[PDB]
Amino acid sequence: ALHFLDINATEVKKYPTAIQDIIINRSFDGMIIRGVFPRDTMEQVARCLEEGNDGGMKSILNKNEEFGTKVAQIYGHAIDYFASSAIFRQACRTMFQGSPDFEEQVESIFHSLSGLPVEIPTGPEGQTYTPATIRLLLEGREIAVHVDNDAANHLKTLLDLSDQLSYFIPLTVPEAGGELVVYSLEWNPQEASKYAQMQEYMDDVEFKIKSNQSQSVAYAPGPGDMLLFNGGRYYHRVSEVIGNSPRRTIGGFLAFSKQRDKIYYWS
Ligand SMILES: [C-]#[N+][C@@H]1[C@@H]2c3c([nH]c4ccccc34)C(C)(C)[C@H]2CC[C@@]1(C)CC
Ligand SMILES: O=C(O)CCC(=O)C(=O)O
Ligand SMILES: [Fe+2]
Repeated sequence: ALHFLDINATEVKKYPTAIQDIIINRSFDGMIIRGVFPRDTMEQVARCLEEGNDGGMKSILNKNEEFGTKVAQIYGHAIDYFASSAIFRQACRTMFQGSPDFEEQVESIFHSLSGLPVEIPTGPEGQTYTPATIRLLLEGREIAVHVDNDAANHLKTLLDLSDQLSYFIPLTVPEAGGELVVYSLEWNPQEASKYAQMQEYMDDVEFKIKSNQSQSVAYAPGPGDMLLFNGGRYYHRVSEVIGNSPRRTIGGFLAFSKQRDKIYYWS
């Protein structure tokens, strides 16, 4: 049983315990927030990436050449890391041009849905984590089915009570495909231990998926819509992009602090 909400960005203050409801109470599993950013800004940022005037973001683009087809090209280092984080935050700041700003708008959303302070995690001696990364899926590319379970790690000491949500906003969407499919099949450490390697386990997960033994919801958010769901708990994939226009998303993760007195968001 998978249950999602679908609200407008203006409605977020009708749901001040949504992040609690998903993570702690587990009363529902995700939501779509329509028009978090404007179409103007999303297209503006996409142009900056396409044209090359991207505040030095191309410098931190990982093409992931040797893991072909079922992975994405990614701007920034996903969890040297601390360097790219600084370049990203600066670059991202440049393109959005505070109209509105990425970090300020996003933190406003997570705050409206929790009533808790929202901060980007910090390193041992003050190094910022990257709040997000930009994922680039070209024609013919997808993201293979996976779960976002648990540096290893400074973060752990700030967090962990005890599910992590995933979030993202499309900058650009493809013609067809590029759909988030979320399955009811969950991460289970007891199921995984049954196999000698993760290769064998993921083959059975794939089997269980293709045998249609699980429920699956599919979402294709439009530019500026945020998808916020329980990626650490449920297996999910982004379907194969169709047509020339790439899928570009800017996304990350979030979780409650150790004391549940904060919300941290990063990528
Ligand atoms: C795409 N992508 C990221 C993850 C990723 C995977 N495999 C990789 C190999 C080399 C570099 C990154 C990945 C998986 C399939 C776990 C991808 C999940 C989604 C990611 C954006 C997570 C940071
Ligand atoms: O499409 C994206 O940006 C990432 C999708 C995903 O797997 C996630 O948000 O956890
Ligand atoms: Fe994911």
